[PDB]
Amino acid sequence: SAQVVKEPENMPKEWNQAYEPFRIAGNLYYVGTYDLASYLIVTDKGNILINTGTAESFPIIKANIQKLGFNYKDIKILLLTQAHYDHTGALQDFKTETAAKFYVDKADVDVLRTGGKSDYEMGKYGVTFKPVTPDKTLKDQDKIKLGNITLTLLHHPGHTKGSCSFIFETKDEKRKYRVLIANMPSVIVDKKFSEVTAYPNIQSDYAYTFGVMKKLDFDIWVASHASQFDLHEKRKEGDPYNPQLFMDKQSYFQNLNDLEKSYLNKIKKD
Ligand SMILES: [Cl-]
Ligand SMILES: [Cl-]
Ligand SMILES: [Cl-]
Ligand SMILES: [Cl-]
Ligand SMILES: [Cl-]
Ligand SMILES: [Cl-]
Ligand SMILES: [Zn+2]
Ligand SMILES: [Zn+2]
Repeated sequence: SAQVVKEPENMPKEWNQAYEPFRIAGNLYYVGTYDLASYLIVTDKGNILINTGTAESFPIIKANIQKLGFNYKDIKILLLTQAHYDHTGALQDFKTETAAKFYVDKADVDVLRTGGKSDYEMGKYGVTFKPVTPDKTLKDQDKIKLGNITLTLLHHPGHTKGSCSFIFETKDEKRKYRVLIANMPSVIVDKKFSEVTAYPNIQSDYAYTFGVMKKLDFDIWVASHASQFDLHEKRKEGDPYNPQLFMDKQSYFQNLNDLEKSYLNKIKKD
């Protein structure tokens, strides 16, 4: 007896498509699929994994972790940028196989415990991912620590009630890098924000998100989807360690402003 999990029919090819893992900057590695970004932070006292792709991304991420010479059984903490099946699908698979602790934005708790049923938009699909129970809940500016690595949760709602970004420093032999793992504030609802009675604070949430995201200071930026930070335009698989590819700060602000431009254009319809 188990509530049936079913991902939407007709998912994009690039989501389950394999991508060769690489070193982003310092102790940050990309272990995701072609489009579904999954981040690995390697520490002295264990590993952190941010985002997991769909259900079928589980063997891929596990294989990518091994390819870089790391052990997925050493993942001590699991983190999320948004509570959608395309970033949560392998979360339960990881939690059971590794006995890692799962920390999430307080606002996304119900979506995770119900495997998508409570999502203001994704709920229409029922259970899109294996439900998971967080070991801890996080609020804006909360610190996650493992070894010398310290991550700060930045509450960036709208895309999901508890979508968030992470900001941390990492270092290589050369320098230190203030890394931002962004959850770009896009709009998934086709109807007026006033109609979205499931998410009462949707409009105000995005409005805050645009404000706070324009005032961030970082050296390197990446996002939930590869296409958002133009990964495949910047590099081809096999390309050597090059953090400067992800130092295109002006592109983060241009994409952010394009998202605010369409956000405001949506709200004028009232
Ligand atoms: Cl069922
Ligand atoms: Cl129910
Ligand atoms: Cl809609
Ligand atoms: Cl409302
Ligand atoms: Cl707020
Ligand atoms: Cl791209
Ligand atoms: Zn999403
Ligand atoms: Zn997504």
